[PDB]
Amino acid sequence: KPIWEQIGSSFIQHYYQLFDNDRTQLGAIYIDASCLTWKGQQFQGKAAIVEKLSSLPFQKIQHSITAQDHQPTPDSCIISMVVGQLKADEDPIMGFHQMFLLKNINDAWVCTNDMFRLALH
Amino acid sequence: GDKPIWEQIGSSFIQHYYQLFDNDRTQLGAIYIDASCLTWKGQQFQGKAAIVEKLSSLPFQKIQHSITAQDHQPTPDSCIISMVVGQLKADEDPIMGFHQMFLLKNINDAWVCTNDMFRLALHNF
Repeated sequence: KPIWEQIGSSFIQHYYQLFDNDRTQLGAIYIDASCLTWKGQQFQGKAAIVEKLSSLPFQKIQHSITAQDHQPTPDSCIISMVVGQLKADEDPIMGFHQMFLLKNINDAWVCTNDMFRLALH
Repeated sequence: GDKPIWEQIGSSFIQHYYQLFDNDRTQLGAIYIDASCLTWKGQQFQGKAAIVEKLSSLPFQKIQHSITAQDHQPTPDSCIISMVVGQLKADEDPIMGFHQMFLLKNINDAWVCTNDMFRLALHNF
């Protein structure tokens, strides 16, 4: 696999492992100026992003990725796009779409931009 | 002052791209540059000439997109990143869900698309 698929695939394995197990620890993949759009509502900066994701109303969540597409940009970033399915607690399975913009800051890949949408029935 | 500039540019880019896509997709070469990158259902196409040939060769005669949702953000290096969720109707095929992402960059006083990723939502049978 090309270098950008290796980085992107590891990033999304780290993100969803953290999301499904301890989502108060999700601050480690974001920077202070990160931006999150969650179902059309924009959450700006690390502190707002971590607060929003830690406060979601489910106890147990599990994601499964159906397809994951990765690309390098001209200015050294990686774009990762995921389609999947998730299950929160006892609610029915829902499809989702998520997109990540990754940037190498201080020798590590972090997420600067994050967009999430549920698929609608 | 109301709508941020990246929402303004993103939204009008989206509208222009899908107008061009649904009416004559051989005119789609104006929004890409030579360093542009397209991933169309998991297959990566590098460069303007290879992107335009792939999009001109799709086997549909009539295509219509309809946007359900469009989300736009500024990136740290001054680019605009957009995420689109919608539905498409090609010919007499069943309506399919899609997702698309566009990364825009201002080159020569014009917003061009450097990175484009498309994927169809499959029906779970």
